[PDB]
Amino acid sequence: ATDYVALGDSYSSGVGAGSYDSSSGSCKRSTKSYPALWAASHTGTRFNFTACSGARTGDVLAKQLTPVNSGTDLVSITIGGNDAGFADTMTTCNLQGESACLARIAKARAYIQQTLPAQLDQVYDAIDSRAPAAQVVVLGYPRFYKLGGSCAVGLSEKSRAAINAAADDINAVTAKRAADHGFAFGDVNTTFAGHELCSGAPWLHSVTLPVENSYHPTANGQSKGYLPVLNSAT
Repeated sequence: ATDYVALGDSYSSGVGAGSYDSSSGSCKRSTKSYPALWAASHTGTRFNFTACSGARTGDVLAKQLTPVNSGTDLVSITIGGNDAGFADTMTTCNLQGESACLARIAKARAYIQQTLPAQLDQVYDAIDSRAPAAQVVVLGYPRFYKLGGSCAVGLSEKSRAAINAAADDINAVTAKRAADHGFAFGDVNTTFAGHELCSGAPWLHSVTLPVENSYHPTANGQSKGYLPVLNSAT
């Protein structure tokens, strides 16, 4: 292949997919994450994996862009969820009930729609400058829930739908920002459809243990949800 930098948050590092690289520390970079799977299946990949659990756009700027340079051939990224406080939102939703959940989501969605686009530009501008020849793939987040059926979970239908809408919002904002820098956008709903929570075939962890894994892709989610989307953009 060649010089692949994989940036982003826990959906890119692979929190929830297991088999973590011990040196990544709290970044929780999984060898079963889509970037690690990509590198392991493309011969000769110089794989710079800087994605990190908990990362915001600011963390990408401060800690992750170091190996991004004129030599970079491929950049992947998921980022923006933590900026919008998704982890915090999910936690609140599963503890404080529907009203608090809906309020927290609304606040997150306001962030996504209003505040996030410029922060994405911050990151994408950096990629523009440092790695002008790199093919850049921005991957979205999956809608977390399949709606319409009975589902054995604590979040109400309303809460599920609201969280889905947040995903829809962030994916819309991100696809347009990505395209605005000439980056590819990888919509992971193309693969996660039929594999949301409540789908009967989840490729996401529900609210689970260890706590950090909740709402993140399973190993199957990384290998067949995220990775095929990266591969589709090559």
